[PDB]
Amino acid sequence: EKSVVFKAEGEHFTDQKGNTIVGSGSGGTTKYFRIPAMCTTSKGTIVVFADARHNTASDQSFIDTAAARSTDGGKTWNKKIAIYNDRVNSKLSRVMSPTCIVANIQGRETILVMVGKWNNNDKTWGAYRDKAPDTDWDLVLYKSTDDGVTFSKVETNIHDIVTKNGTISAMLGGVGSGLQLNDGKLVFPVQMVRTKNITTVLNTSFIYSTDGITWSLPSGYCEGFGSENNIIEFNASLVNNIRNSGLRRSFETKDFGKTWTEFPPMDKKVDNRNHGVQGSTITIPSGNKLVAAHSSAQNKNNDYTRSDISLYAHNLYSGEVKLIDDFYPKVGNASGAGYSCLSYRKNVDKETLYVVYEANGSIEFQDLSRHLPVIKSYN
Repeated sequence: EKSVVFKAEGEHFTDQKGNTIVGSGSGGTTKYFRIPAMCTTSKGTIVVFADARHNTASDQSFIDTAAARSTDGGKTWNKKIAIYNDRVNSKLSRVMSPTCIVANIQGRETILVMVGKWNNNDKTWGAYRDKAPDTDWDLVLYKSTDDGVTFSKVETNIHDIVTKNGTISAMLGGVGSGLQLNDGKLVFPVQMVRTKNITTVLNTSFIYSTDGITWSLPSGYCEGFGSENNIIEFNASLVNNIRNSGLRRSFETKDFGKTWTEFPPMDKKVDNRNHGVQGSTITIPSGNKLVAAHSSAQNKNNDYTRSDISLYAHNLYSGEVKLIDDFYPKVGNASGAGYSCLSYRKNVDKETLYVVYEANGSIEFQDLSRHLPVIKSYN
């Protein structure tokens, strides 16, 4: 059913040399975890990434990307650091905010994980709009081809395509999971901070690739809102589902990212109340139809506590929405709360629906597979 993936003030990681990472949690533990991202492989293996915010919950702090791996259905976890920050700034060096994909890349089952990287910036990324792109920023990609046991950097052209665009100060994945399309294409939802001269500070889009090495940006942009977002594939559309204060937003592109229009079955269907929150949106088959499963916070206190992280089903045909399970029916820690990531898989005849989420500085896991008949029937 819950397991603890990463325990606030309860984990000890080691660095590249094998020396302990002394955090600010009791006993020198990692203080806080945020921003979970998960996938399930063809082997049934569960891999969960999260920020290991060793000293504090702040975004502007010393952060590595942790990875937890479970081969027993989420009962127990082997943990390590998958991506280390550059160790320039003991206060501020960070790799953060993962987005992951499990994919068959030219036959090879691969886990991709993409994180933003900063070193000396002491402010949030929206503060740095003078350069194309910001010199402190990068966006790095790591892969595993051994079922999540080891990760290695992927050399990409992502920094170059941002520079060539000329109107982007920084870019980040949409947070949680990206996707592999029916044709094989790899797609990461993205968020971007535009250069100062652009009237809109934030936009949403995606990057795409065939091999995981060479990526492309489409020519268009979607409106940013609170910019964290996921994409689903539905007929010859890509459909996003975007954080926004109040009602979540959803747009579709029928021309592979040149133009976006509102997608009625999801647009303004879930309310996250003041400030908004990241949410996870995926598809689940039901016969030759699809249902969208979505997780985000009800936010009953209308603030940064982001209470009641809940699973919804969206009927992609009728536009009906319903609450499936309030799986974290608790007031969150306003230092950083509310985020989640879903993962659905059918391996042979075994269908699984898993979630990970933020829980008072820890990351928890639940097996939500018992809900699948209810979700699938929502067509």
